Amino acid sequence: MEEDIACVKDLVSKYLVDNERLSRQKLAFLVQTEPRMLLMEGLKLLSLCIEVDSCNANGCEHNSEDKSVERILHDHGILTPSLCFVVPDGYKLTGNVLILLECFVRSSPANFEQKYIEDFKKLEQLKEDLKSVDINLIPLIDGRTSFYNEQIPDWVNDKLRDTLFSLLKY
Ligand SMILES: [Mg+2]
Ligand SMILES: [Mg+2]
Repeated sequence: MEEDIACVKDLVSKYLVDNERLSRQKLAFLVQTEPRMLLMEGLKLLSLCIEVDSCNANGCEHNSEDKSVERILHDHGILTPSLCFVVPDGYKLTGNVLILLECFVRSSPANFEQKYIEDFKKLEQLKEDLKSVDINLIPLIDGRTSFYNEQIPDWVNDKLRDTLFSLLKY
């Protein structure tokens, strides 16, 4: 067990990052001593890895500060009307074109389909209001079927997950 905890911490500690958000999430994981907390913070780390991958792949800034769409636009210099409250995973403003990105994982096709529609509708509900201030929205929905990512190798991903779940048991 102490050996297993040392293993997953060794695996994660070697994951090199370039931003305060992923750095902070590593710290959150590496200080935990209780299995449920190690599991929760480890799984949260993998989820952030997926967001960062999705942002990189789609040319978006990662929304690491949980900005709403109003804040995203304001930070760029743009005033908004009243909007539904939406905190996307990534964004990019190029001229008057705003990309908003949401990513998720669903391993079952029916669930994938439903979640895809839910996330699409969450962003689409912004379109008309954004158009009223001459912003054209492109909603990007990056649905995945797994937690495999380009941030850590798949074998590390599996080993980390397998070992964290095994710690809940003793
Ligand atoms: Mg999010
Ligand atoms: Mg998401």
